[PDB]
Amino acid sequence: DEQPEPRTRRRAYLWCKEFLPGAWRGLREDEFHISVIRGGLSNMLFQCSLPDTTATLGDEPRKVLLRLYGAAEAMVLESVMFAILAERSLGPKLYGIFPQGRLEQFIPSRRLDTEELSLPDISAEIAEKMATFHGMKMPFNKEPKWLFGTMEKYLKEVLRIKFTEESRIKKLHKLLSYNLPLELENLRSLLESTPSPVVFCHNDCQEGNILLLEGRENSEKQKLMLIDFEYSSYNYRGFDIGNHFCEWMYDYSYEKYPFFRANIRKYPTKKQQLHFISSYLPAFQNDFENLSTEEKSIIKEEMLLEVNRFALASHFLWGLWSIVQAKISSIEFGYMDYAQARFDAYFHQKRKLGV
Amino acid sequence: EQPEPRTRRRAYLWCKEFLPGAWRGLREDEFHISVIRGGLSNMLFQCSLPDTTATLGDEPRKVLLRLYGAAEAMVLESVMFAILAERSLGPKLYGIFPQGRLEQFIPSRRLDTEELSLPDISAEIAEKMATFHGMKMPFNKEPKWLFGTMEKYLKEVLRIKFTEESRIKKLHKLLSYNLPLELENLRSLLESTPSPVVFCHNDCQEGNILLLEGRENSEKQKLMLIDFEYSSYNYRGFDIGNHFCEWMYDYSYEKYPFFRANIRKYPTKKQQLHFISSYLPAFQNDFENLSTEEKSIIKEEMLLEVNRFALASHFLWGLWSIVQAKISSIEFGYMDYAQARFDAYFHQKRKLGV
Ligand SMILES: COc1cc2c(NC3CCN(C(C)C)CC3)nc(C3CCCCC3)nc2cc1OCCCN1CCCC1
Ligand SMILES: COc1cc2c(NC3CCN(C(C)C)CC3)nc(C3CCCCC3)nc2cc1OCCCN1CCCC1
Ligand SMILES: [Cl-]
Ligand SMILES: [Cl-]
Ligand SMILES: [Cl-]
Ligand SMILES: [Mg+2]
Ligand SMILES: [Mg+2]
Repeated sequence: DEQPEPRTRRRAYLWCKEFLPGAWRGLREDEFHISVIRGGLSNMLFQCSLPDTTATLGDEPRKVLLRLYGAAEAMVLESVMFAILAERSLGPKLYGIFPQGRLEQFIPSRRLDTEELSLPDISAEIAEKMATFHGMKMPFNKEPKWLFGTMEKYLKEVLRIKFTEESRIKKLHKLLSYNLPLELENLRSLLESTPSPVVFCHNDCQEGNILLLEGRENSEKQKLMLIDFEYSSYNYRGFDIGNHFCEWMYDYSYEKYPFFRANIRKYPTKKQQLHFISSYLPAFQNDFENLSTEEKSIIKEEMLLEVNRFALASHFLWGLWSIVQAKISSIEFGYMDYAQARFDAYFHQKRKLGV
Repeated sequence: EQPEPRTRRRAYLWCKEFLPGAWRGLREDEFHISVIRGGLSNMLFQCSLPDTTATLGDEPRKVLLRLYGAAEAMVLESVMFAILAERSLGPKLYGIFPQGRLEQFIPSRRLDTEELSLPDISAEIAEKMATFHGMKMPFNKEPKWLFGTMEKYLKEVLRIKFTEESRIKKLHKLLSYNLPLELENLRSLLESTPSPVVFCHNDCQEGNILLLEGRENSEKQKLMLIDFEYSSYNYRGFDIGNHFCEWMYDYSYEKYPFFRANIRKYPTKKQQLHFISSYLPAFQNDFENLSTEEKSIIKEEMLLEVNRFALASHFLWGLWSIVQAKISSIEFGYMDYAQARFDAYFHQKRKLGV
């Protein structure tokens, strides 16, 4: 986490030398500056750079980002998608693609923290960016089968899990006592009666996937970038917004077990919600502000009902996801606790909605 | 003309789910499909709306379905195809799935071999190739493809045994040239021949060049290059040299051996200069403002570059054809083709005095 091991220092040297143009092409192995940004057995991020002494021959970058995958059809789609967003200037540039990983533009930035999501200027721009993402045409299946198809898939895995550790057994037993198969069908009824346009959705728009771009912090409307499009698909718009509202409540930076904080009281208020969708709607159809005040009020009221219902699917889906991570993950986290938190929020909001 | 019923139904669902507008509510009984290209790999179909169905927005009325049929190649080609589309250099990409893809249907036909020498065609092939060559692509910029591939095919060639009389007497003549030595002399000649490394098509021939329907009367901007299976960072001289060699080869002949070869059809110096006089301003910013002397010098050197790299075209595709002779799936005179390429290789050596 300041240097990498002996192999994936040299592999990254070759990659950078072979895939990057200009001064990268004639670089000796002992000039190569690499330093870890994130580790793991999956999705390792490194920074790779020229020495500061070396000058550039053309418009090649000084530093890049190396992304290793780390043990077919999933990787074609996200690669094509990444390449497309890169060409449309809606993502970081793609400098190299190979079986083990890819070379990307390094964006000087940090991630938002959870508590920044509520800042009015942050929220307004997230809404604008999300509305732009939602207008994109992508070469993927336009049927909104992702939401229930993913929930069904995770539920099938959840019902096959057997734990051996007593504490995980007891926690799983409590989640199963809810009758998740039946609860999924109640959510199906609710959501099939809630109209929500099908759009190209990020599906994971939270603070860890939003960049605050270095030296733009005084821009009111143009300091952020959305990244990490792994779960993206054509989906109900209500889910991308509702999932985002859910993410106000969750902080994944907590340093002790269970490695997250959950706070129901941080969900956005009607006022905060209205502020977000007041920025989202004119960004998605730019004639919106010319509708009658009454016609706009009706649209906003409908959309509050829409997004707060689809937010229940955020809890259900990521709760099921977390139980699966508990069995199969070797990243360290309170997966079972996070699942319980998502299902606690599910039942609390359901009851508040009267649905 | 009409595909198998299972293909009809798979195509219908791909179209219905990947394409917007009137496609989303089309019934199976309204769906039109026909075969454009059979085979075992890269089957092509045209899929269309009924003539009496109106579009609802900007969706196409007709698309092309490509089925792969029979790893790190699929992502590369898919990424490249998407990128060309985003840059308005290729057909749009409307759908990608594991079995294939949906693309913009471009009314067009492929050129014939004889059309390569039409001056307006030749000039535009050069401009398009220059444009290809200036593209940044996220692929390996190390020029290993050419000799990498020649070495790989030579090996397979050396350890191949044939049954019949005809194939063994043909393989005997080819091996009698001492191909491992020729490779190393070719390698030496090309290492002494400066040629920039650029993103190359590697197969720029008449069958990979579309003439766009309705644009026949335009001098310029009536072609499109397609089919980048062999594309890679490579020496520029190879892309041009290979294209010049393809003036000599017609792959549309219907009797065995299923090609014609004509050494006299290689472009004359004048034809070659016409080509590179269109290429150079499309590749190099202010080429036209250079002195007459500097332009002449750049062109003379480039003719030497490309005519030396043409040797590698003959060599590489000669080897390729022998290999295809053993592991063939397809009906063609591969060994005859291979002999035509080595004959041209030796002719071009003489011409060059090397
Ligand atoms: C389970 O999900 C996350 C786990 C995360 C996580 N885990 C850490 C890893 C190190 N580990 C150490 C004690 C060994 C502590 C546990 N760390 C971080 C960073 C680490 C750097 C400092 C800031 C925060 N972000 C995370 C984001 C996560 O999800 C984001 C949204 C997920 N959506 C909803 C569900 C799936 C899609
Ligand atoms: C000589 O090389 C090719 C010959 C080909 C060929 N020949 C057909 C076989 C069927 N046969 C019929 C009597 C049955 C008539 C002769 N057919 C096809 C398909 C078959 C499906 C329908 C037509 C289209 N593709 C070919 C691709 C070829 O090139 C290999 C690809 C790249 N190479 C690299 C160097 C240049 C091109
Ligand atoms: Cl366990
Ligand atoms: Cl049930
Ligand atoms: Cl476009
Ligand atoms: Mg959050
Ligand atoms: Mg030809």
